[PDB]
Amino acid sequence: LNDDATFWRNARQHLVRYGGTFEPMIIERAKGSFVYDADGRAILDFTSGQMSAVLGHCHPEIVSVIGEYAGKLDHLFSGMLSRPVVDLATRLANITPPGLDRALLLSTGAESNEAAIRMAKLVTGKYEIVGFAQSWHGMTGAAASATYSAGRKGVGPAAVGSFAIPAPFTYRPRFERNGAYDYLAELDYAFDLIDRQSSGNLAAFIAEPILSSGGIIELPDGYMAALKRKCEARGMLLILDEAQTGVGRTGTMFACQRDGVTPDILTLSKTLGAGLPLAAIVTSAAIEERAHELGYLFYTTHVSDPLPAAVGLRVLDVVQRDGLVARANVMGDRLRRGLLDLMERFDCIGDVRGRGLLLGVEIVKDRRTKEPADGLGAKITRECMNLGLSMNIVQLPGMGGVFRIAPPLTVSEDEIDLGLSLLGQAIERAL
Amino acid sequence: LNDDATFWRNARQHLVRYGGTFEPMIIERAKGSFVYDADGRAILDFTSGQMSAVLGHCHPEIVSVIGEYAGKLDHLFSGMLSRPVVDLATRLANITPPGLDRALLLSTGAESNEAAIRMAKLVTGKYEIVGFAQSWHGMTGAAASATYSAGRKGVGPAAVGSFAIPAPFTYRPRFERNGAYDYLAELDYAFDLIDRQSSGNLAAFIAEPILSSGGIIELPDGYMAALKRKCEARGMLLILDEAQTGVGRTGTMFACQRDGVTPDILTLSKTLGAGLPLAAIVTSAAIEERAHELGYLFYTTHVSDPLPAAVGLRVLDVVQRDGLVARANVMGDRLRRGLLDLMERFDCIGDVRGRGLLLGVEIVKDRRTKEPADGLGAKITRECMNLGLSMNIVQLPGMGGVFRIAPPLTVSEDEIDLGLSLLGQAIERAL
Amino acid sequence: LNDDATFWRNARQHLVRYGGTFEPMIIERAKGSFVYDADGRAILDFTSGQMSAVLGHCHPEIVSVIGEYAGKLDHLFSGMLSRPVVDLATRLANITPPGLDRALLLSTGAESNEAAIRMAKLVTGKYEIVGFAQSWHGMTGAAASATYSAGRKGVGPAAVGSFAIPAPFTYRPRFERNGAYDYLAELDYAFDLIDRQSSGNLAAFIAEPILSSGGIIELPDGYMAALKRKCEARGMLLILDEAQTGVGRTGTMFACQRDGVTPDILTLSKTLGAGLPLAAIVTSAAIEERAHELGYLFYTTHVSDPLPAAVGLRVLDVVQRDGLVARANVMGDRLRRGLLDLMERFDCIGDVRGRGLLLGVEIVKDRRTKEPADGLGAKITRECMNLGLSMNIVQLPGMGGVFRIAPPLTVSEDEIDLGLSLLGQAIERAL
Amino acid sequence: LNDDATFWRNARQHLVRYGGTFEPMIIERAKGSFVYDADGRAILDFTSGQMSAVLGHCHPEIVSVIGEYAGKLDHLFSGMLSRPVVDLATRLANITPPGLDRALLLSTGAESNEAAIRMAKLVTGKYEIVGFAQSWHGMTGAAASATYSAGRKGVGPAAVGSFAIPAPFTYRPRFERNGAYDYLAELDYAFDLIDRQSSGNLAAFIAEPILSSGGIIELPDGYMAALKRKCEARGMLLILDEAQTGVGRTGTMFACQRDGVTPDILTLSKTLGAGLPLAAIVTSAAIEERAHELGYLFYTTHVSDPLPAAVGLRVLDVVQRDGLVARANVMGDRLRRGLLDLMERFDCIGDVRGRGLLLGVEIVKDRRTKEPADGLGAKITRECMNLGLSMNIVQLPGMGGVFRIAPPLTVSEDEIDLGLSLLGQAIERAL
Ligand SMILES: Cc1ncc(COP(=O)(O)O)c(CN[C@@H]2CONC2=O)c1O
Ligand SMILES: Cc1ncc(COP(=O)(O)O)c(CN[C@@H]2CONC2=O)c1O
Ligand SMILES: Cc1ncc(COP(=O)(O)O)c(CN[C@@H]2CONC2=O)c1O
Ligand SMILES: Cc1ncc(COP(=O)(O)O)c(CN[C@@H]2CONC2=O)c1O
Ligand SMILES: [K+]
Ligand SMILES: [K+]
Ligand SMILES: [K+]
Ligand SMILES: [K+]
Ligand code: NA
Ligand code: NA
Ligand code: NA
Ligand code: NA
Repeated sequence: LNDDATFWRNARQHLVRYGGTFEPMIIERAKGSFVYDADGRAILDFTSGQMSAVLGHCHPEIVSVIGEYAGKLDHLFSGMLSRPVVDLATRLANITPPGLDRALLLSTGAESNEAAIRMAKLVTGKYEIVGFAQSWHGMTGAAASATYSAGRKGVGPAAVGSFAIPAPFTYRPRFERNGAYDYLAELDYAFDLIDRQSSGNLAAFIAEPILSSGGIIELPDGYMAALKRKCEARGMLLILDEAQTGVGRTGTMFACQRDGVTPDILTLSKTLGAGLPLAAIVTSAAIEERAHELGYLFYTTHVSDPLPAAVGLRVLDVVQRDGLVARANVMGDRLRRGLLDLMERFDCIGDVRGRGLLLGVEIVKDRRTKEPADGLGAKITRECMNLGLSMNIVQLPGMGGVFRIAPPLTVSEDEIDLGLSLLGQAIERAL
Repeated sequence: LNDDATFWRNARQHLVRYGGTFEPMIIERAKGSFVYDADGRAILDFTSGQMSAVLGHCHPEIVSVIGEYAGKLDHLFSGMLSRPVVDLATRLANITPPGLDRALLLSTGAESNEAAIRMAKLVTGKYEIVGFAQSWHGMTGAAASATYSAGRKGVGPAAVGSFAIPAPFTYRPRFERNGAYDYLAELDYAFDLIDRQSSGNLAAFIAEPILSSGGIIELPDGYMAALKRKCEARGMLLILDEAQTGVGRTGTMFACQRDGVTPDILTLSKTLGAGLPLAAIVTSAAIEERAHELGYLFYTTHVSDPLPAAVGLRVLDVVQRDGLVARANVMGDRLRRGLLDLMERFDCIGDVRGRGLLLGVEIVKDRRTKEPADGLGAKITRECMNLGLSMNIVQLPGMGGVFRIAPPLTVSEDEIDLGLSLLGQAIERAL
Repeated sequence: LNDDATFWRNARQHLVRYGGTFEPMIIERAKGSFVYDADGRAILDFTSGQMSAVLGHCHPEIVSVIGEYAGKLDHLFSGMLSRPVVDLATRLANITPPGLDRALLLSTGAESNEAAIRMAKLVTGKYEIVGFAQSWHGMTGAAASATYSAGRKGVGPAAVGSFAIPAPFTYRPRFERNGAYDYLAELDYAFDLIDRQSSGNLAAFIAEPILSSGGIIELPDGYMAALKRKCEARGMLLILDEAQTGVGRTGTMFACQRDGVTPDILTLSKTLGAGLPLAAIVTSAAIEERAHELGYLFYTTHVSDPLPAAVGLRVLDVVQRDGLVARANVMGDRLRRGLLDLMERFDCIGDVRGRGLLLGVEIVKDRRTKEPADGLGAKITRECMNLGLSMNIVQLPGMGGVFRIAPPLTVSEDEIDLGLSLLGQAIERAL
Repeated sequence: LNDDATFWRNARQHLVRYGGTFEPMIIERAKGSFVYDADGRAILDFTSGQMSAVLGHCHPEIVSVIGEYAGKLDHLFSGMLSRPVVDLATRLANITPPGLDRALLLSTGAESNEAAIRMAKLVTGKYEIVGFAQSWHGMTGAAASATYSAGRKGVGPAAVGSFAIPAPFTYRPRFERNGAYDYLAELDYAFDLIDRQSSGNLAAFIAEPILSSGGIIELPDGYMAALKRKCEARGMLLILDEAQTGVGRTGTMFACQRDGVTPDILTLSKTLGAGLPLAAIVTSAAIEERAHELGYLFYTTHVSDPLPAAVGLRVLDVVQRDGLVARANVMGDRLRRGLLDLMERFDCIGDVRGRGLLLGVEIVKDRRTKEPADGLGAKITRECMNLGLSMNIVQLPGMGGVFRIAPPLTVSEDEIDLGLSLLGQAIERAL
């Protein structure tokens, strides 16, 4: 049982609490789209862990390369190159759009964003960073300074030159023009304010293509192209954080491919490592050269370490070989339709949005007031668990509670259906 | 050969340069105290990679737990606990001094420092951080802001409330009292200045027990106890960064044990993961409770991930079981004596310092002027390599060039001797 | 003549240039609503100098108290009180609304704002300051940090915690709700963004009731009451900068009286000293007491100096006795109507706004496009001068050029007419 | 009497407290070296008010020009030049050393420092400012950020890039070299630390030649020349704040003349206006030209106002004509010798320092421990007052209490003697 009192005692005595509450179970094993508790109960992992296990848990191919490298080439002095690093860097150049040529292989999402923001600052000689008021880029310094969805209070001033603009949110619009939600006009208005505040040191804009922690907010048609122009005009770089969207989850290899807008710096992390700590930034040859002339530095312990790099390469291979990007569209379609059916059945479902296998379900009291459904979101999440389905709700100011759904790209039709099943039961049990 | 032109071509075209130069070889395999190039030449790893491979490369026991977990419990939603996490946290509490009870398991050294600085700020309601002018804590925001040995120029303002004090450096003293280098008086003097600058928001002092990047600078007798008192008097926390010193390298499990001064927050990383990305912060139950009441947040993708945690546990086990801490003293003694013999043979060796298996050799032009030996340091390093020994020299302002020597705790007497051999040959070949 | 080459030579060799260009004349004397050049030509002062000479130049009553005090009580140690200081402080308490009790007598507008912002910060324990994107509060540190109409570039980062929100501008609206410019909804929207950026340290909002440098922008009906509520809800103080509006210019003693919204801190300067350097902050007894308990400090050389204080008292007396506040309405009406007649005559006049004797005329190319009239504004200003009328145009981004009209409260009907005359002639001569 | 209860009642009800306590008397008139209370008691002003009345109170010549201008040319639009402004600017160029050519005429000391720091920042493209840990430059933003003797707590973060170094203090030395207080070596040591902290944006060093608020600390022989070299080497400007030292008080027109080291920017204030608000910055033609090309802005209400400028000119005239600079030396000698005699009489006098008519007397418990005499300083100050002598003691950390003595340059031999008399009586009455 999940009740080993030695276990729970040690947890209470020796663990630092870092956000949320701990699930009241002991996870013993994981395989595919499932995690198993101490009683052997299988829990369908609809969030791919912390939205990373793109190939599900313990993917045989992944298990193999990890073995293969643990015993042959593990960690090295950061000045020493090896094959997996060069291969992964090369691969990354080949599959990202034209204009992205050179990669830096790191360990975590925050780190990747830090490395990108530092390069932007160096190459521009400037320091001001603009992000979305509902963003999430990480817990470390610069990354947290550009993170507005949470964590800004009680921990001292943020980095100097931090600005946020509102993110385009079609579900709950706030900027109208001619009895119309004009999100491009909103963008124009936001920028005018920045311009007036800036000290003349705008360095970069950092953005997620789909705000995940912010509540599955997809940047609408033509927004990105518009943003990139605002940047170009100001001599700013555009940094695209594809930690959650990259590596086939939205139905394209990279979300940026959908819009055809290529960023100056692209960052990747969660999905790329598929559960293991591996991250990266990819930039153009011109930007890298200048950063280099300027003495760019981002020297860490695990930068260019062979093992993680070998893992990343394998992940790319399987995704490509097994056409998991296409699969994301097919299963996403199936999942999306199911969600829409639930919304037909239940008034508490106010919206279903997202793309491919990155979907969001917004819980509301009134599908007209779109009044946020406080508490409902949480019992639902609770019943899901009992029902055997791991869900994750994000709750932000002035919005309804949002379920972030992101199953493995290797998820099955049957699994999708089970999840749909369990979710329906949880909602009716919760009302 | 190391000359695969496809390889070097891809490296040049697709890699972001991040500090230094790339070694002109292709590392294909690694085992024990050695790395092997493409021609199969064995290079003795006197830096344990990037000072992390405590058990050398590809340690069978490590290879096994990694296999064991890759296929059984890999990565999880951050709210889900598992056995390796609770076991590692518990172990960490049991082997660190009394006053360190609760752990947070992360991925990198910088992250660990960020998590610690954020907790300090939260719990004190303050934001100013003091470090050593020769420190190195990481590349991300807060960590870099507290890093003064390098990286402060051309990348915008540092975090608000950043201060540094000089580190006690016996080899090249600068503060005398009564014809005596009074490093405690220096400490007093440094603090008075801080006090005068502070806005009344001193939150913490962050320090390495032995400044590694700063040039193997060991805090002298009674310094630490003195520092901790300066902190206590100011209501500041003392954060000890044991990324390089922790886990038996100095001859004690933790450097802080030698002085008997226990920090409020202890951070670990490199050695703990033994090449893999795993890091941690350990704090007292009182500090954790308050951070918790205050809503502390440090939620990342890989926090509490089972695989790395399982690796960390194994590393602790082997170190303990094979008495590798004691071994550090025995081999360190042997290595130290060899270095002293070289210094007898060569005038260019100005100092040999450090502890256990974290040693430093300062290259000088004149062992009286102690004039820094520019360039000499670099040919030596160069010949070492040709000779088949991987060394690392750090060069800081107003100091001679320093070789940072840190072989695996599992290093052999024969290996130590080979290294001593190769080093002697490299010096005579270089003069 | 205005051409003394010794004069112009010395000006060029020994004067620091600090903004704008120097008028090509030598002002020798001033009296009433006029300044006189070296040829004796009289220039009608429609800006009361730098918008300060409320009683016109060289007001006999002012000339007398200045004599009276220069020879009897001039400057003192800042711990020494005297009658004019206590009398002026008392008077200020008696004529400002209930809730404003205690005054601090300083020298300049910027200083007054600094003293107010410092008190706000002290009493709240916070540091973030919000202002209008088109504001003007001064050239010194905090004041400049809260100044967004100009001066933010090329001089380093601004104060930490600086935010701006757009000012309500009816002439050129940008926020619509239901085909309507909803400036209260804009206010709500602005604040939501602040809230998301804030580190949880909102200390105060600083505002001008009528943005003078920003282009004579009057806060519309119900705005202020709304702003004060946003502040109250956030535990922020509202600081009202009445440097240009205070002391009867808008037709009320204080602009804040019109709206019936009383600020936590009121600052005054230009008009209060009537050309001489005198400024002040007035706050409630509760705020002063706490600032005091908290050790508030604002100790300068001329704080509480008797001479300026005696001047300020006299100015208040004459304004009251000669009913100059009412006069401001009567002459303002006359001036406003004249301006409206010109706008009938000339398409280039796009708007006439303001209150009492603080009026603005916005020059436009097309009274529909409301396209800004670049250059036109400047010849007009130029011809005015030749015609013998001193005007001042402020030109801000995305707005037409604006003439800031503010004659002395003692201005005559005839003078108003002359100005109207000269202005009409200048416009036709300039097109 | 000084007891008008209406007066004291109004003071209590309507005055903001801003530091210290109010003297329990009502000052009614002032003339020469004396101030008179309500009972007509004459108080000898040994601090020239707030160290400004260089020509004593109500100087007939000053009274006259003030009359002369109040009635003829008072205040003007800031773009309008007049004779007093050009004359004063020209005069300032002629009497300051070669290299100081162009002046900016403002109102207060803080403002003058702000204008100088802003110019330094503009012209260097940098933002970091270094000052002395015991400095005093003003209460506004930048000025306060560079002020370390007091006021840094409880009012939010300081300006970004603020650093302090210890000031050379011969009375209580803390940096020895070869059993010697080597203040140049201290300077070297201080700078090394700065260099290590700097983000590579050192803009200027701001300093008082004699730290007045800091406790009458004179920069020792060769210090300044040394400082200026540290600046030059770093591409930093040296800003000299001569608010208390300028205009003949130290026995030279400007303190900087004594050392023969000319600053890049010189600021003046208190003494220049002789009780009235007038201040200035003087810089070289090269610096002004570049600031100008760069768009320097410092546009205030009273910049270039004729009245104050006319006052400043008169003050310069009298000082020169009546050889008040020489007088400062003669009377200073007399005052200094008297102080030394007291120190012979009383063990509580630990030091007498300063220059010309800017002298300091440090009160100590033990003339060996040099233990600070807490409380003694205050009764002495108290008895002085009763005795009829206005003194001012500054009390800083780790120092004895200091009397800042600065009588009018027009002080008489008899007055000096009276002061010496009263001071002796106060000390014996206080022990
Ligand atoms: C003492 C210390 N703390 C923290 C860190 C940061 O660790 P990460 O780089 O994994 O975040 C380092 C890095 N060590 C440097 C980094 O590279 N080589 C070194 O000697 C370090 O030496
Ligand atoms: C878009 C995005 N970027 C960067 C990061 C930072 O990654 P690390 O935590 O590995 O540094 C996150 C984290 N994801 C959050 C973190 O936890 N859950 C999330 O949804 C993220 O969502
Ligand atoms: C050296 C110096 N510089 C600048 C200033 C600022 O002048 P303002 O106060 O006029 O802006 C002061 C103030 N002198 C302090 C202030 O009060 N008493 C003193 O001894 C000063 O001593
Ligand atoms: C609203 C307001 N507040 C404060 C100030 C600062 O006053 P000082 O310049 O005296 O410090 C100004 C300056 N007025 C500007 C400054 O010059 N012309 C103007 O219209 C102002 O308009
Ligand atoms: K590495
Ligand atoms: K996790
Ligand atoms: K005063
Ligand atoms: K003026
Ligand atoms: Na590409
Ligand atoms: Na412990
Ligand atoms: Na009142
Ligand atoms: Na000169």
